[PDB]
Amino acid sequence: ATKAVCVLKGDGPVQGIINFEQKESNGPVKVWGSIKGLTEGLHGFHVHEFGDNTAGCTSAGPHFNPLSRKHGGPKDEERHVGDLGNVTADKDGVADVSIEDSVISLSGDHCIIGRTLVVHEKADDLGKGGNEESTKTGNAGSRLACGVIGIAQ
Repeated sequence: ATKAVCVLKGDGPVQGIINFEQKESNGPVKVWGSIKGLTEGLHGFHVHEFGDNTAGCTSAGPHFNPLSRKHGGPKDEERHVGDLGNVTADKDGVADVSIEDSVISLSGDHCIIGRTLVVHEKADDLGKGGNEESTKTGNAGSRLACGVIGIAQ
């Protein structure tokens, strides 16, 4: 017998079996196996297509809406005025011409209220781009930085 090898071959920490199984006992891999996995979807799907929906679950309405299937390209041209508006413009001449011939007058509300919703693509999407960075920078929304003294009103 010898005290030099009887430490490494006798003090052998085999009790660690009970401490391995203590971590698996309730199966935390079942409660936490969900929590790690929902974190893979919110970065691999919510940042790759949109988040298990793409244009609206899979169909959005008729079979695919004009925001995935590349119907034309811009979506708001081909199936707005190109082959949609042109059918009522030439068959009736009031459906499309009532918005076009009035656009000169309606510019008084389109350039005011439509500067939030029609121009949302740069006015509200960026939260700043058309309400403080463009058309509003000089005072018309920048009433804090360009309106310190309010003299425009």
